[PDB]
Amino acid sequence: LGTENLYFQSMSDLSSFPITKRWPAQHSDRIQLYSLPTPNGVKVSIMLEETGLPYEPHAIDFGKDHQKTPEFLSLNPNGKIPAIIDPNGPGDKPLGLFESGAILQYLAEKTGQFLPADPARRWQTLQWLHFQMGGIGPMFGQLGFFHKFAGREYEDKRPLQRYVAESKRLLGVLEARLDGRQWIMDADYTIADIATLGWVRNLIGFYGARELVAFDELTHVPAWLERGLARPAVQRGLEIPKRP
Amino acid sequence: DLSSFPITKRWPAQHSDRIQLYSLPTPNGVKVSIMLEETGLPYEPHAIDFGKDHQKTPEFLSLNPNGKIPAIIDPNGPGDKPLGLFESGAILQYLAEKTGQFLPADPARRWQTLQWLHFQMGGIGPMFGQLGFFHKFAGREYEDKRPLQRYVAESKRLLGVLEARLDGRQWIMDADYTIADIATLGWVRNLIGFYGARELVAFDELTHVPAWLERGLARPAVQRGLEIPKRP
Ligand SMILES: N[C@@H](CCC(=O)N[C@@H](CS)C(=O)NCC(=O)O)C(=O)O
Ligand SMILES: N[C@@H](CCC(=O)N[C@@H](CS)C(=O)NCC(=O)O)C(=O)O
Repeated sequence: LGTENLYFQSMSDLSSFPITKRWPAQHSDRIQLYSLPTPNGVKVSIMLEETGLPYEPHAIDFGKDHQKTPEFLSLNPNGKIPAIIDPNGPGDKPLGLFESGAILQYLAEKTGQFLPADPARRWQTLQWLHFQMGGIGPMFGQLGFFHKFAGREYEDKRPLQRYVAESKRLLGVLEARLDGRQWIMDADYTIADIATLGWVRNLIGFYGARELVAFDELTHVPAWLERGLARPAVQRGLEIPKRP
Repeated sequence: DLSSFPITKRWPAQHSDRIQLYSLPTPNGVKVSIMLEETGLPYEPHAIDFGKDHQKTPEFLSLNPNGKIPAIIDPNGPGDKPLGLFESGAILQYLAEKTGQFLPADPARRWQTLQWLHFQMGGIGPMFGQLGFFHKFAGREYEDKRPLQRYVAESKRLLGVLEARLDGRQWIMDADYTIADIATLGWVRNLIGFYGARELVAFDELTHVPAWLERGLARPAVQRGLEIPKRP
């Protein structure tokens, strides 16, 4: 039975995941994070920092098309960051996950942190998560393409006007929700805030759209953003992994 | 005791002991109607007339302040109290929990199913919808087609991810039909039907996504849910 015990150990380390051939794990007993500090990547590094889970971060170099490599694609077939491998997954077996949304939900369940205990407020929290994932992320990103990236050279500005109006409309929904609340779920800081902070920060910072979306006419979203940014875990998460 | 929910002032419940669905048979609305049909849960659907801006009334906004469909109220929510929910994704997860169905048994496979859910919610829906805007709706009038070309390319790329995933699988999660399939089928149907983009995205060059769609559309609950509620 020496062979059989080696077999059971093999299913608990990470050599069965082909991504590790390109980004080797130094700490096979820690969550492997494959990411960049983009608005989507930082959701997960922030969550990991807020939970105190040990992890090992790996920058994925998009300049070299490393997200298009067979090794990266074996974990996320969509070719995007973030992705993780949790060696201590359900049933003490390693689990790979892509999609920031699935990962945030996974880490909140794993740790019993950043999701209300109350069943109704838990469901409510997931609506706001889904709101960021289907609305905020994709729409702010389209604004970015037409304002900051290659879409900015297109002469017809109606696309740009469309994503500016939708980004402002989304911010207005946040603004009514944060009127009289500390966090999206009131006194509880949750994966809904962790999903959303980076995108708002990015919109008014890197994207250079602060005036474009009339951000400084808002009251409640700016104060909420300031609250999130004062959290040490947010400050840490925002710069992990270092850019390659 | 739904009286506390102001939406019922504009869309009264004839059956306050049943889930109230506020929706339209759009690619996002059909996710929830299909789920409800697949589960067999009693519910009472209400068409929300966008032609009359009804989704921007105080009554609708009290349930979804984002002013979109679908939305539900379950009178027999957690703690035998009513729960309002918006977002098709959150509703699918809630209904899967309510019924113990359309998620895999295995916890690892459950989290994997939620990946494909989120890939749909963050990728398929928003991108296919932008293609809709520039090919089917008002954006079709813009002479310069670079925006359209962008969303055609992204939608094809998304279909390419599904095509590789479905290669040798019956459903997205292998032998398990789940909320991942329920979330995605309507968007793919709509893309090649109502949006008129079947040739634009080179759909008939694919093998696995077309086969998967046919298997989904052969299900009676999908056929029922695709047309509920009836358009106002
Ligand atoms: N939807 C995914 C990631 C989506 C996404 O677009 N991520 C970006 C960075 S913010 C990326 O990987 N971009 C690379 C590419 O599009 O090739 C999530 O929320 O986890
Ligand atoms: N992320 C949402 C999106 C819902 C959505 O965009 N719904 C459309 C129908 S496909 C709508 O209600 N539009 C209303 C409006 O644009 O005001 C979900 O999946 O539920």
